[PDB]
Amino acid sequence: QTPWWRGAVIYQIYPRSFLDSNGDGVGDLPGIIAKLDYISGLGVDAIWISPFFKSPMADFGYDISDYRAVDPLFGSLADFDRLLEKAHGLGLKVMIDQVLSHTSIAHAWFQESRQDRSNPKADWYVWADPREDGTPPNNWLSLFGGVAWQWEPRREQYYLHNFLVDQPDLNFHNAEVQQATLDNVRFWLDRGVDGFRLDAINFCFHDAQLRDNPAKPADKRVGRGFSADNPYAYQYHYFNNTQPENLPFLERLRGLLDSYPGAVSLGEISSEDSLATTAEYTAQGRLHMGYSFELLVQDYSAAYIRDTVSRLEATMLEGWPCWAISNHDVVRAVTRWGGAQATPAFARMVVALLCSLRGSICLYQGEELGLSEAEVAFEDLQDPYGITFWPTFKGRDGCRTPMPWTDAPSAGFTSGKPWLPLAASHRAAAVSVQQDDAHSVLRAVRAFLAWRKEMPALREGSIAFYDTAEPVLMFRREHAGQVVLLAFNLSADPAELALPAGEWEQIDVPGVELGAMDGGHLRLAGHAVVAAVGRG
Repeated sequence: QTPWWRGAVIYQIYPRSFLDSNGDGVGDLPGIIAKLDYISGLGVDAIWISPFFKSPMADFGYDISDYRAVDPLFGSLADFDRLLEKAHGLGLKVMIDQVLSHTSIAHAWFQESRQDRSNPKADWYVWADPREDGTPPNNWLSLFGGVAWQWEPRREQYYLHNFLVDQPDLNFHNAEVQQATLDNVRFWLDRGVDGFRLDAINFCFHDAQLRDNPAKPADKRVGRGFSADNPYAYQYHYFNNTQPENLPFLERLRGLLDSYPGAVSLGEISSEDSLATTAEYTAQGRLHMGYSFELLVQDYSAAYIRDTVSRLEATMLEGWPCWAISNHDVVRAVTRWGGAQATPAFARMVVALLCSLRGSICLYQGEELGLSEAEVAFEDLQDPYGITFWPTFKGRDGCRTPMPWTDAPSAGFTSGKPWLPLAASHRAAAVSVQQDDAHSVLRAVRAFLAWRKEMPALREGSIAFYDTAEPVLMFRREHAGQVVLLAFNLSADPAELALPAGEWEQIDVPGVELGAMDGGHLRLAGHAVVAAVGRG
Protein backbone atom coordinates (compact mmCIF):
# COMPACT_ATOMS: atom_id res chain seq x y z
CA GLN A 1 0.00 0.00 0.00
CA THR A 2 0.84 3.70 -0.29
CA PRO A 3 3.19 5.12 2.35
CA TRP A 4 1.78 7.07 5.26
CA TRP A 5 3.72 10.17 4.20
CA ARG A 6 2.25 10.31 0.67
CA GLY A 7 -0.15 13.23 0.98
CA ALA A 8 0.32 13.57 4.76
CA VAL A 9 -0.27 16.87 6.57
CA ILE A 10 2.73 17.70 8.75
CA TYR A 11 2.38 20.21 11.62
CA GLN A 12 5.59 22.14 12.15
CA ILE A 13 6.21 23.00 15.79
CA TYR A 14 8.71 25.70 16.62
CA PRO A 15 9.48 24.45 20.17
CA ARG A 16 10.76 27.73 21.68
CA SER A 17 7.37 29.27 20.93
CA PHE A 18 4.80 26.50 21.36
CA LEU A 19 4.22 26.05 25.07
CA ASP A 20 6.34 26.92 28.08
CA SER A 21 5.81 24.49 30.95
CA ASN A 22 8.23 25.86 33.57
CA GLY A 23 7.90 29.68 33.51
CA ASP A 24 11.21 30.68 31.89
CA GLY A 25 9.41 32.21 28.89
CA VAL A 26 10.70 29.61 26.37
CA GLY A 27 8.67 26.69 24.97
CA ASP A 28 9.88 23.20 25.88
CA LEU A 29 9.30 19.52 25.19
CA PRO A 30 6.88 18.91 28.12
CA GLY A 31 4.68 21.71 26.71
CA ILE A 32 4.50 19.87 23.42
CA ILE A 33 3.65 16.64 25.29
CA ALA A 34 0.83 18.48 27.03
CA LYS A 35 -0.63 19.67 23.69
CA LEU A 36 -0.27 16.45 21.71
CA ASP A 37 -4.01 15.92 22.25
CA TYR A 38 -4.73 19.29 20.62
CA ILE A 39 -2.41 18.56 17.70
CA SER A 40 -3.97 15.15 17.13
CA GLY A 41 -7.39 16.81 17.35
CA LEU A 42 -6.44 19.09 14.49
CA GLY A 43 -6.54 16.09 12.17
CA VAL A 44 -2.99 16.40 10.93
CA ASP A 45 -1.06 13.24 10.18
CA ALA A 46 2.32 14.10 11.73
CA ILE A 47 4.39 16.66 13.62
CA TRP A 48 7.80 18.04 12.64
CA ILE A 49 9.71 19.49 15.60
CA SER A 50 12.29 22.17 14.87
CA PRO A 51 15.67 21.77 16.61
CA PHE A 52 15.67 20.97 20.31
CA PHE A 53 19.25 19.66 20.44
CA LYS A 54 22.10 20.99 22.55
CA SER A 55 22.87 24.45 21.16
CA PRO A 56 24.22 27.89 22.20
CA MET A 57 21.07 29.18 20.36
CA ALA A 58 22.96 31.67 18.16
CA ASP A 59 20.63 30.59 15.33
CA PHE A 60 18.05 29.43 17.89
CA GLY A 61 18.88 25.76 17.65
CA TYR A 62 20.21 25.46 14.11
CA ASP A 63 23.71 25.82 15.59
CA ILE A 64 24.03 22.36 17.15
CA SER A 65 26.75 21.57 19.68
CA ASP A 66 25.81 17.89 20.34
CA TYR A 67 23.85 16.00 17.71
CA ARG A 68 22.66 13.30 20.15
CA ALA A 69 21.51 15.40 23.10
CA VAL A 70 18.46 17.49 24.01
CA ASP A 71 19.29 21.00 25.16
CA PRO A 72 18.35 21.41 28.84
CA LEU A 73 16.36 24.49 27.78
CA PHE A 74 13.88 22.07 26.20
CA GLY A 75 14.04 19.13 28.59
CA SER A 76 15.75 15.74 28.52
CA LEU A 77 16.16 12.77 26.23
CA ALA A 78 13.62 11.01 28.49
CA ASP A 79 11.20 13.84 27.71
CA PHE A 80 11.63 13.27 23.99
CA ASP A 81 11.09 9.52 24.36
CA ARG A 82 7.86 10.15 26.25
CA LEU A 83 6.80 12.61 23.53
CA LEU A 84 7.38 9.93 20.90
CA GLU A 85 5.34 7.32 22.79
CA LYS A 86 2.41 9.67 23.43
CA ALA A 87 2.29 10.93 19.85
CA HIS A 88 2.42 7.41 18.42
CA GLY A 89 -0.45 6.45 20.71
CA LEU A 90 -2.64 9.12 19.15
CA GLY A 91 -1.65 7.86 15.75
CA LEU A 92 0.74 10.72 14.98
CA LYS A 93 4.06 10.30 13.24
CA VAL A 94 6.97 12.36 14.62
CA MET A 95 9.66 13.92 12.45
CA ILE A 96 12.60 15.90 13.80
CA ASP A 97 14.97 18.41 12.26
CA GLN A 98 18.45 17.23 11.30
CA VAL A 99 21.05 19.91 10.69
CA LEU A 100 23.72 17.98 8.84
CA SER A 101 25.63 20.60 6.87
CA HIS A 102 27.15 22.73 9.68
CA THR A 103 27.63 22.70 13.46
CA SER A 104 27.88 25.20 16.28
CA ILE A 105 31.38 26.57 16.94
CA ALA A 106 30.91 25.03 20.39
CA HIS A 107 30.64 21.50 18.98
CA ALA A 108 33.42 19.21 20.23
CA TRP A 109 34.33 18.41 16.60
CA PHE A 110 34.99 22.06 15.78
CA GLN A 111 36.72 22.74 19.10
CA GLU A 112 39.14 19.94 18.11
CA SER A 113 39.43 20.82 14.40
CA ARG A 114 40.23 24.46 14.98
CA GLN A 115 43.27 23.85 17.23
CA ASP A 116 45.91 23.26 14.51
CA ARG A 117 46.28 21.78 11.05
CA SER A 118 47.37 18.32 12.18
CA ASN A 119 44.80 17.01 14.70
CA PRO A 120 42.59 14.00 13.83
CA LYS A 121 39.66 16.24 12.87
CA ALA A 122 41.63 18.96 11.08
CA ASP A 123 39.93 18.14 7.76
CA TRP A 124 36.40 17.80 9.16
CA TYR A 125 35.53 21.48 8.51
CA VAL A 126 36.19 23.62 5.45
CA TRP A 127 39.58 25.24 6.11
CA ALA A 128 41.43 27.39 3.62
CA ASP A 129 44.60 29.40 3.45
CA PRO A 130 44.27 33.17 3.06
CA ARG A 131 44.99 34.59 -0.34
CA GLU A 132 48.48 36.03 -0.74
CA ASP A 133 47.20 39.48 0.43
CA GLY A 134 45.62 37.99 3.58
CA THR A 135 41.98 38.14 2.35
CA PRO A 136 39.35 35.34 2.22
CA PRO A 137 40.09 32.71 -0.44
CA ASN A 138 37.20 33.71 -2.76
CA ASN A 139 34.13 35.94 -3.13
CA TRP A 140 31.56 33.85 -1.19
CA LEU A 141 29.32 35.78 1.22
CA SER A 142 27.29 34.54 4.15
CA LEU A 143 23.53 34.46 3.67
CA PHE A 144 23.31 36.16 7.06
CA GLY A 145 25.72 39.01 6.33
CA GLY A 146 29.42 39.60 5.69
CA VAL A 147 31.94 37.33 3.99
CA ALA A 148 31.56 33.56 4.23
CA TRP A 149 35.05 33.07 5.68
CA GLN A 150 36.18 33.57 9.30
CA TRP A 151 39.82 33.83 10.43
CA GLU A 152 41.14 31.30 12.98
CA PRO A 153 44.47 32.46 14.48
CA ARG A 154 45.31 28.98 15.78
CA ARG A 155 45.59 27.70 12.18
CA GLU A 156 46.35 30.90 10.23
CA GLN A 157 43.44 29.82 8.02
CA TYR A 158 39.83 30.79 7.28
CA TYR A 159 36.87 28.52 7.91
CA LEU A 160 33.73 28.54 5.77
CA HIS A 161 30.31 29.48 7.12
CA ASN A 162 27.42 29.86 4.70
CA PHE A 163 25.26 30.90 7.65
CA LEU A 164 26.36 32.57 10.93
CA VAL A 165 29.99 32.90 11.99
CA ASP A 166 28.95 30.51 14.79
CA GLN A 167 27.92 27.83 12.19
CA PRO A 168 31.08 26.40 10.59
CA ASP A 169 30.39 24.23 7.57
CA LEU A 170 31.33 20.56 7.73
CA ASN A 171 33.60 19.25 4.98
CA PHE A 172 31.51 16.48 3.41
CA HIS A 173 34.32 15.58 1.02
CA ASN A 174 35.84 13.92 4.11
CA ALA A 175 34.78 10.29 4.46
CA GLU A 176 34.84 10.36 8.26
CA VAL A 177 32.41 13.31 8.24
CA GLN A 178 29.99 11.41 6.00
CA GLN A 179 30.16 8.35 8.27
CA ALA A 180 29.73 10.36 11.49
CA THR A 181 26.76 12.15 9.94
CA LEU A 182 25.10 8.86 9.03
CA ASP A 183 25.75 7.49 12.52
CA ASN A 184 24.03 10.51 14.12
CA VAL A 185 21.01 10.01 11.88
CA ARG A 186 21.03 6.31 12.88
CA PHE A 187 20.99 7.29 16.56
CA TRP A 188 17.67 9.07 16.13
CA LEU A 189 16.28 6.28 13.94
CA ASP A 190 17.11 3.87 16.78
CA ARG A 191 14.92 5.85 19.11
CA GLY A 192 11.95 5.28 16.76
CA VAL A 193 11.54 8.62 14.99
CA ASP A 194 9.43 8.43 11.83
CA GLY A 195 11.53 10.78 9.76
CA PHE A 196 13.59 13.86 9.33
CA ARG A 197 13.31 17.32 7.92
CA LEU A 198 16.82 17.82 6.47
CA ASP A 199 17.97 21.40 7.01
CA ALA A 200 19.83 23.10 4.11
CA ILE A 201 20.37 19.69 2.55
CA ASN A 202 21.90 21.03 -0.67
CA PHE A 203 24.57 22.88 1.37
CA CYS A 204 26.31 19.70 2.59
CA PHE A 205 28.98 19.92 -0.15
CA HIS A 206 30.92 22.96 -1.32
CA ASP A 207 33.19 23.21 -4.35
CA ALA A 208 36.64 22.03 -3.22
CA GLN A 209 38.25 24.24 -5.89
CA LEU A 210 36.82 27.27 -3.99
CA ARG A 211 35.89 28.90 -7.31
CA ASP A 212 34.39 32.38 -7.26
CA ASN A 213 30.66 32.53 -7.90
CA PRO A 214 29.76 34.58 -11.01
CA ALA A 215 28.09 37.96 -10.58
CA LYS A 216 24.33 38.21 -11.10
CA PRO A 217 22.93 41.44 -12.61
CA ALA A 218 20.37 43.43 -10.64
CA ASP A 219 17.46 42.63 -12.97
CA LYS A 220 18.04 38.88 -12.46
CA ARG A 221 18.16 38.86 -8.65
CA VAL A 222 15.50 36.75 -6.95
CA GLY A 223 15.35 36.21 -3.21
CA ARG A 224 14.62 32.81 -1.64
CA GLY A 225 15.08 33.07 2.11
CA PHE A 226 16.97 36.30 1.47
CA SER A 227 16.12 39.67 -0.02
CA ALA A 228 17.14 40.60 -3.56
CA ASP A 229 18.98 43.48 -1.82
CA ASN A 230 21.03 41.19 0.42
CA PRO A 231 24.60 41.14 -0.99
CA TYR A 232 24.26 37.33 -1.18
CA ALA A 233 21.77 37.90 -4.03
CA TYR A 234 24.49 39.45 -6.21
CA GLN A 235 26.00 36.04 -7.14
CA TYR A 236 24.95 32.91 -8.96
CA HIS A 237 25.40 30.30 -6.22
CA TYR A 238 27.10 27.65 -8.29
CA PHE A 239 30.05 26.76 -6.08
CA ASN A 240 29.32 27.42 -2.41
CA ASN A 241 26.50 24.79 -2.44
CA THR A 242 24.56 22.29 -4.60
CA GLN A 243 27.51 20.25 -5.74
CA PRO A 244 27.30 16.99 -7.75
CA GLU A 245 28.96 14.99 -4.98
CA ASN A 246 25.84 15.42 -2.84
CA LEU A 247 23.96 12.92 -5.03
CA PRO A 248 25.81 9.74 -3.93
CA PHE A 249 25.64 11.05 -0.36
CA LEU A 250 21.83 11.28 -0.56
CA GLU A 251 21.95 7.69 -1.81
CA ARG A 252 23.87 6.72 1.32
CA LEU A 253 21.33 8.57 3.45
CA ARG A 254 18.44 6.81 1.73
CA GLY A 255 20.12 3.42 2.14
CA LEU A 256 20.29 4.06 5.86
CA LEU A 257 16.63 5.11 5.95
CA ASP A 258 15.65 1.99 4.00
CA SER A 259 16.86 -0.08 6.96
CA TYR A 260 14.04 1.44 9.08
CA PRO A 261 10.85 0.81 7.07
CA GLY A 262 8.43 3.72 7.19
CA ALA A 263 11.07 6.36 7.95
CA VAL A 264 10.79 9.37 5.69
CA SER A 265 13.09 12.15 4.50
CA LEU A 266 11.96 15.69 3.69
CA GLY A 267 14.71 17.97 2.37
CA GLU A 268 14.79 21.74 2.76
CA ILE A 269 16.05 22.72 -0.70
CA SER A 270 16.89 26.27 -1.81
CA SER A 271 19.24 26.67 -4.80
CA GLU A 272 19.66 28.67 -8.02
CA ASP A 273 16.88 26.51 -9.54
CA SER A 274 15.13 25.12 -6.51
CA LEU A 275 12.55 23.09 -8.43
CA ALA A 276 15.18 21.43 -10.65
CA THR A 277 17.30 20.59 -7.61
CA THR A 278 14.25 19.20 -5.82
CA ALA A 279 13.60 16.90 -8.79
CA GLU A 280 17.18 15.68 -8.78
CA TYR A 281 17.24 15.21 -4.98
CA THR A 282 13.97 13.22 -4.97
CA ALA A 283 14.83 10.95 -7.89
CA GLN A 284 14.48 7.26 -7.18
CA GLY A 285 16.71 6.11 -4.34
CA ARG A 286 17.41 9.56 -2.91
CA LEU A 287 15.22 11.78 -0.75
CA HIS A 288 11.54 10.93 -0.43
CA MET A 289 10.36 14.54 -0.65
CA GLY A 290 11.61 18.09 -0.64
CA TYR A 291 10.15 21.52 -0.04
CA SER A 292 11.45 24.86 -1.28
CA PHE A 293 10.78 28.60 -0.89
CA GLU A 294 8.71 28.83 -4.11
CA LEU A 295 5.39 29.21 -2.22
CA LEU A 296 7.07 30.98 0.73
CA VAL A 297 7.67 34.34 -1.00
CA GLN A 298 5.78 37.50 -2.04
CA ASP A 299 4.50 36.12 -5.38
CA TYR A 300 0.77 35.46 -5.00
CA SER A 301 -1.52 35.05 -8.02
CA ALA A 302 -3.37 32.32 -9.89
CA ALA A 303 -0.79 32.57 -12.67
CA TYR A 304 2.13 32.22 -10.26
CA ILE A 305 0.75 29.25 -8.29
CA ARG A 306 -0.36 27.49 -11.47
CA ASP A 307 2.99 28.04 -13.21
CA THR A 308 5.03 27.01 -10.14
CA VAL A 309 3.14 23.79 -9.41
CA SER A 310 2.98 22.93 -13.13
CA ARG A 311 6.73 23.41 -13.59
CA LEU A 312 7.47 21.19 -10.60
CA GLU A 313 5.03 18.52 -11.85
CA ALA A 314 6.63 18.55 -15.30
CA THR A 315 10.17 18.51 -13.85
CA MET A 316 9.80 16.10 -10.95
CA LEU A 317 8.89 12.63 -12.12
CA GLU A 318 9.85 10.11 -9.50
CA GLY A 319 9.68 12.28 -6.38
CA TRP A 320 6.70 13.16 -4.25
CA PRO A 321 6.10 16.90 -3.81
CA CYS A 322 5.83 18.70 -0.51
CA TRP A 323 4.33 22.17 -0.26
CA ALA A 324 4.35 24.82 2.44
CA ILE A 325 3.15 28.41 2.57
CA SER A 326 4.48 29.35 6.05
CA ASN A 327 7.31 28.28 8.31
CA HIS A 328 9.73 29.63 10.90
CA ASP A 329 11.77 31.56 8.24
CA VAL A 330 9.17 33.70 6.42
CA VAL A 331 6.36 36.11 7.14
CA ARG A 332 3.17 34.21 7.99
CA ALA A 333 1.21 33.61 4.78
CA VAL A 334 -1.94 35.22 6.16
CA THR A 335 -0.03 38.55 6.22
CA ARG A 336 2.52 37.83 3.46
CA TRP A 337 -0.20 37.00 0.91
CA GLY A 338 -3.38 38.49 2.40
CA GLY A 339 -2.00 41.85 3.50
CA ALA A 340 -2.39 44.03 6.54
CA GLN A 341 -6.16 43.46 6.77
CA ALA A 342 -6.41 39.83 5.65
CA THR A 343 -9.80 38.39 6.68
CA PRO A 344 -10.36 35.01 8.43
CA ALA A 345 -12.11 33.96 5.20
CA PHE A 346 -8.74 34.36 3.50
CA ALA A 347 -6.95 32.31 6.16
CA ARG A 348 -9.38 29.39 5.82
CA MET A 349 -9.25 29.64 2.03
CA VAL A 350 -5.46 29.59 1.79
CA VAL A 351 -5.14 26.57 4.10
CA ALA A 352 -7.67 24.65 1.97
CA LEU A 353 -5.88 25.85 -1.17
CA LEU A 354 -2.60 24.51 0.20
CA CYS A 355 -4.02 21.13 1.19
CA SER A 356 -5.73 20.72 -2.20
CA LEU A 357 -2.45 20.77 -4.14
CA ARG A 358 -0.77 17.49 -5.01
CA GLY A 359 1.78 16.54 -2.38
CA SER A 360 2.45 16.30 1.30
CA ILE A 361 1.80 19.49 3.26
CA CYS A 362 3.72 21.41 5.92
CA LEU A 363 1.41 23.43 8.18
CA TYR A 364 3.12 25.92 10.46
CA GLN A 365 1.92 26.29 14.06
CA GLY A 366 -0.77 28.98 14.08
CA GLU A 367 -1.91 28.61 10.48
CA GLU A 368 -4.79 26.58 11.89
CA LEU A 369 -5.67 29.75 13.87
CA GLY A 370 -5.20 32.08 10.89
CA LEU A 371 -2.59 34.14 12.78
CA SER A 372 -1.09 37.32 11.30
CA GLU A 373 2.58 38.27 11.30
CA ALA A 374 3.66 39.91 14.53
CA GLU A 375 5.27 43.36 14.72
CA VAL A 376 8.48 42.97 16.71
CA ALA A 377 9.96 46.17 18.07
CA PHE A 378 13.66 46.82 17.60
CA GLU A 379 14.40 46.41 21.30
CA ASP A 380 12.82 42.91 21.29
CA LEU A 381 14.76 41.60 18.28
CA GLN A 382 16.32 38.16 18.81
CA ASP A 383 17.19 36.81 15.37
CA PRO A 384 20.78 37.76 14.33
CA TYR A 385 19.61 37.86 10.69
CA GLY A 386 17.23 40.69 11.56
CA ILE A 387 19.72 42.49 13.80
CA THR A 388 22.21 42.52 10.92
CA PHE A 389 19.84 43.83 8.28
CA TRP A 390 17.57 46.12 10.33
CA PRO A 391 15.55 48.05 9.17
CA THR A 392 15.25 47.02 5.52
CA PHE A 393 14.96 43.33 6.49
CA LYS A 394 13.69 42.78 9.99
CA GLY A 395 14.53 39.09 10.36
CA ARG A 396 12.38 36.16 11.34
CA ASP A 397 11.12 37.04 14.82
CA GLY A 398 7.73 38.09 13.42
CA CYS A 399 6.69 34.49 12.77
CA ARG A 400 8.27 33.12 15.98
CA THR A 401 6.13 34.88 18.59
CA PRO A 402 4.41 32.55 21.06
CA MET A 403 1.37 30.38 20.38
CA PRO A 404 -1.79 31.96 21.83
CA TRP A 405 -3.54 29.32 23.96
CA THR A 406 -5.83 31.74 25.86
CA ASP A 407 -6.60 35.46 25.76
CA ALA A 408 -4.84 36.29 29.03
CA PRO A 409 -1.89 38.71 28.89
CA SER A 410 0.48 35.70 28.82
CA ALA A 411 -1.96 33.82 26.52
CA GLY A 412 -1.44 30.65 28.55
CA PHE A 413 1.90 30.25 26.77
CA THR A 414 3.99 31.03 29.86
CA SER A 415 3.65 31.90 33.51
CA GLY A 416 6.63 34.26 33.20
CA LYS A 417 7.83 36.72 30.56
CA PRO A 418 7.84 35.28 27.02
CA TRP A 419 11.15 35.31 25.16
CA LEU A 420 9.37 37.23 22.37
CA PRO A 421 6.25 39.25 23.17
CA LEU A 422 2.81 38.00 22.20
CA ALA A 423 1.17 39.75 19.30
CA ALA A 424 -1.96 41.49 20.62
CA SER A 425 -3.74 40.32 17.44
CA HIS A 426 -3.04 36.76 18.60
CA ARG A 427 -4.67 36.67 22.02
CA ALA A 428 -7.92 37.89 20.47
CA ALA A 429 -7.69 34.79 18.23
CA ALA A 430 -6.42 32.39 20.88
CA VAL A 431 -7.13 28.65 20.87
CA SER A 432 -9.45 28.96 23.89
CA VAL A 433 -11.41 31.64 21.98
CA GLN A 434 -11.68 29.83 18.60
CA GLN A 435 -12.53 26.56 20.38
CA ASP A 436 -15.94 28.06 21.22
CA ASP A 437 -16.94 30.16 18.19
CA ALA A 438 -18.10 27.56 15.66
CA HIS A 439 -17.36 29.99 12.79
CA SER A 440 -13.69 30.41 13.77
CA VAL A 441 -10.70 29.61 11.55
CA LEU A 442 -9.67 26.70 13.79
CA ARG A 443 -12.98 24.83 13.60
CA ALA A 444 -13.07 25.39 9.85
CA VAL A 445 -9.56 23.98 9.45
CA ARG A 446 -10.45 20.88 11.47
CA ALA A 447 -13.58 20.40 9.36
CA PHE A 448 -11.62 20.76 6.13
CA LEU A 449 -8.92 18.31 7.24
CA ALA A 450 -11.46 15.67 8.34
CA TRP A 451 -13.28 16.22 5.03
CA ARG A 452 -9.99 15.80 3.14
CA LYS A 453 -9.28 12.53 4.97
CA GLU A 454 -12.24 11.05 3.04
CA MET A 455 -11.20 12.39 -0.38
CA PRO A 456 -8.51 10.15 -1.93
CA ALA A 457 -8.19 12.44 -4.96
CA LEU A 458 -6.99 15.27 -2.72
CA ARG A 459 -4.61 13.05 -0.76
CA GLU A 460 -3.00 10.92 -3.52
CA GLY A 461 -4.48 12.07 -6.80
CA SER A 462 -2.86 13.64 -9.82
CA ILE A 463 -3.34 17.34 -10.58
CA ALA A 464 -4.03 19.29 -13.76
CA PHE A 465 -4.54 23.04 -14.07
CA TYR A 466 -6.91 25.04 -16.25
CA ASP A 467 -5.61 28.14 -18.00
CA THR A 468 -7.74 30.59 -16.03
CA ALA A 469 -7.53 34.35 -16.07
CA GLU A 470 -7.00 36.15 -12.78
CA PRO A 471 -8.02 35.84 -9.97
CA VAL A 472 -9.35 32.26 -10.11
CA LEU A 473 -7.13 29.21 -9.64
CA MET A 474 -8.90 26.15 -11.06
CA PHE A 475 -7.64 22.59 -11.32
CA ARG A 476 -8.55 18.90 -11.20
CA ARG A 477 -7.44 16.27 -8.72
CA GLU A 478 -7.97 12.67 -9.83
CA HIS A 479 -7.64 9.28 -8.14
CA ALA A 480 -9.29 5.88 -8.65
CA GLY A 481 -11.90 6.93 -11.19
CA GLN A 482 -12.84 9.82 -8.92
CA VAL A 483 -12.25 13.31 -10.36
CA VAL A 484 -12.61 16.50 -8.31
CA LEU A 485 -12.71 20.01 -9.76
CA LEU A 486 -11.64 22.82 -7.44
CA ALA A 487 -11.91 26.56 -8.08
CA PHE A 488 -10.43 29.13 -5.68
CA ASN A 489 -10.92 32.89 -5.72
CA LEU A 490 -7.59 34.36 -4.66
CA SER A 491 -8.97 37.94 -4.54
CA ALA A 492 -11.23 39.61 -1.99
CA ASP A 493 -13.58 40.80 -4.78
CA PRO A 494 -16.25 38.59 -6.38
CA ALA A 495 -15.42 36.80 -9.60
CA GLU A 496 -17.14 34.76 -12.30
CA LEU A 497 -16.04 32.33 -14.98
CA ALA A 498 -17.43 29.63 -17.22
CA LEU A 499 -17.40 26.17 -15.72
CA PRO A 500 -15.14 23.88 -17.81
CA ALA A 501 -16.28 21.12 -20.12
CA GLY A 502 -17.75 17.93 -18.69
CA GLU A 503 -20.58 16.89 -16.41
CA TRP A 504 -19.93 18.31 -12.92
CA GLU A 505 -21.82 18.14 -9.63
CA GLN A 506 -21.21 20.48 -6.69
CA ILE A 507 -20.21 18.98 -3.33
CA ASP A 508 -19.89 21.10 -0.22
CA VAL A 509 -16.35 21.73 1.00
CA PRO A 510 -16.36 22.44 4.76
CA GLY A 511 -14.44 25.26 6.37
CA VAL A 512 -14.29 27.70 3.46
CA GLU A 513 -16.66 30.18 1.88
CA LEU A 514 -19.08 28.54 -0.53
CA GLY A 515 -19.35 29.76 -4.10
CA ALA A 516 -22.11 28.82 -6.45
CA MET A 517 -22.25 27.05 -9.79
CA ASP A 518 -25.38 27.15 -11.92
CA GLY A 519 -25.76 25.28 -15.17
CA GLY A 520 -22.49 26.10 -16.80
CA HIS A 521 -21.15 29.04 -14.78
CA LEU A 522 -19.23 29.44 -11.52
CA ARG A 523 -19.45 32.62 -9.44
CA LEU A 524 -17.42 32.93 -6.26
CA ALA A 525 -17.39 35.64 -3.64
CA GLY A 526 -14.08 36.91 -2.29
CA HIS A 527 -11.94 33.99 -1.05
CA ALA A 528 -14.64 31.48 -1.94
CA VAL A 529 -14.18 27.89 -3.11
CA VAL A 530 -16.22 25.64 -5.39
CA ALA A 531 -15.57 21.89 -5.17
CA ALA A 532 -17.34 19.56 -7.62
CA VAL A 533 -17.15 15.89 -8.57
CA GLY A 534 -17.10 14.55 -12.09
CA ARG A 535 -20.30 12.55 -12.58
CA GLY A 536 -19.94 11.04 -16.05
